[PDB]
Amino acid sequence: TLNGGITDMLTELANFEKNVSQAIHKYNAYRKAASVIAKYPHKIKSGAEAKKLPGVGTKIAEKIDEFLATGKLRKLEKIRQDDTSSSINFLTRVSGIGPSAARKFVDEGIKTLEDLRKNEDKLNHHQRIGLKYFGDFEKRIPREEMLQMQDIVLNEVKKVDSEYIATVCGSFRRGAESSGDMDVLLTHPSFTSESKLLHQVVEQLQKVHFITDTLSKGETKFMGVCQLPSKNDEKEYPHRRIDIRLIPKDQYYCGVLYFTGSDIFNKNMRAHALEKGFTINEYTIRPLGVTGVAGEPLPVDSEKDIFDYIQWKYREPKDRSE
DNA sequence: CCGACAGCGCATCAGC
DNA sequence: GCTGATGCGC
DNA sequence: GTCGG
Ligand SMILES: Nc1nc(C[C@H]2C[C@H](O)[C@@H](COP(=O)(O)OP(=O)(O)OP(=O)(O)O)O2)c(NC=O)c(=O)[nH]1
Ligand SMILES: [Ca+2]
Ligand SMILES: [Ca+2]
Ligand code: NA
Ligand code: NA
Ligand code: NA
Ligand code: NA
Repeated sequence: TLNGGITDMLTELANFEKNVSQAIHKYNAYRKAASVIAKYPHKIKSGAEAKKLPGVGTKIAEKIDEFLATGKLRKLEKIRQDDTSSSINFLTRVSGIGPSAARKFVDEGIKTLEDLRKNEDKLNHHQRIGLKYFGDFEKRIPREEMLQMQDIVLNEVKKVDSEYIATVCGSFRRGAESSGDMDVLLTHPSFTSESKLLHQVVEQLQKVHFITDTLSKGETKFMGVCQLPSKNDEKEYPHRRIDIRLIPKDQYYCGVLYFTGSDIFNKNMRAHALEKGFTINEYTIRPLGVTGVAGEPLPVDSEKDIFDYIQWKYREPKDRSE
């Protein structure tokens, strides 16, 4: 919005650092900078102004000054005209092709979707599914479709065993008008820290032809593809990414809190937890002893139990953007 | 000045 | 056959 | 690239 030109530039530099440079911490630095700028309530007018924000340092302030004076960044222009950097960058858009495989393909003259399709033999199973659904995976999911997807998953899970608990987390649980994918957290009273559960559920979703493809799957984590059924004369829906994570029941609501997010919120809640003598991670909340030693995990029967320990007013998922 | 920067489940590969 | 390292997505 | 110890 106010600073969309700047945040595009920084996101473009981030993707380059990750995909071409293979410099994951510079990618994250650029993303962190773009996220604080996108949240700033003023149209930035200088590099110096931007450097006041956390995560923006000298180099990005100089890039902002150049962008503001000229409307472009020379570094980006050279990157965009570099065929190797652009080909590597494009290929990483396939799910399962990362910076390493992208660079490898491009070294041997494999640079286009068409090249991938003629070189299907050289792709692993995840990359093959990424290629198959290349356009669909980059489409967003309207909330009304997420709602329909929730009803299918929740119902079929219930048909396998009435005592499963399944929760759709991610941006959907925070009320987003659209989501990138579907995140399902699953548990069962029979699965604890100290004790086919996932397979049964996946198989059922396949039998009703909801789940169409499998990227990866083990005893606790399923990553795959699903699609809503359409009516006879309608256009078919896009295929969608869906993950299902089976979490032990004594860690479930810590799981739910973590996978709901958002990232900033989790961070701010973990910061506050320490301040009160507790430490939270994706699995547990533990009390901190006088010297700093983490104690045993506390009992957590609900998401609100976690806020109670750290004497926090319960935040509705709708309000967990920060 | 310089090391940290999140880290885990699953797939795949190198090595034994 | 197995283990441990690494790519990958998140 | 940015931060902080
Ligand atoms: N779905 C998912 N999320 C995470 C991270 C946690 C922490 C983050 O605050 C929360 C939301 O992350 P996610 O990438 O799922 O994005 P979301 O907020 O759902 O946006 P979108 O994916 O575009 O709908 O999930 C994972 N772990 C590490 O990133 C993971 O493996 N899968
Ligand atoms: Ca998500
Ligand atoms: Ca399609
Ligand atoms: Na700054
Ligand atoms: Na990719
Ligand atoms: Na996503
Ligand atoms: Na350095």
